Amino acid sequence: QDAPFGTLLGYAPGGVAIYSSDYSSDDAVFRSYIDDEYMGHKWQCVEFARRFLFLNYGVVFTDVGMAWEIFSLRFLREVVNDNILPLQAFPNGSPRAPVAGALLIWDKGGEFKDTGHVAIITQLHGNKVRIAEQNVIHSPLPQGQQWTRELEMVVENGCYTLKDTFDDTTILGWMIQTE
Repeated sequence: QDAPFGTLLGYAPGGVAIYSSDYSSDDAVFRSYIDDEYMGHKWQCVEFARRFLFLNYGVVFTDVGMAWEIFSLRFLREVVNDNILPLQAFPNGSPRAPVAGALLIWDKGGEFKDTGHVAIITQLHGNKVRIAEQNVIHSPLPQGQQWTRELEMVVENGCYTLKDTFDDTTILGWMIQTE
């Protein structure tokens, strides 16, 4: 059962909290911050992804309007000294395999209407990946579970293709910190 807005559902690797974002049933009270640093809107997908990178990597990606736009970003900002770090996009089906901590971007469409979606890949397995995200799962996570969903990964002819749990969505690809 889905929990009320803002309920702690569990944690992503590194002790990064995941909260329910069920608004159903402009104010600054819905703005998430971590020590003067803006994380995002409570408690959407972008907010979680930015907070995750901030708490576990000390970096953030710029404040985008829609999650699918993240796939067009090309740098990450190191919060401690504002140094800029290169970020590259890898289309779903790319020979460049996903890695833990990578950003996974969805284009707008289906379940993710006009916003698209963003999640953090937390684990790599031979035929699947575990991901952590906000605004998809609103119910408490099982004890010890530090991921929200697992996606099938098809490794064929040197390529990696991720399949979503939803049937009407479209995955753009994953982002990695590199030149």
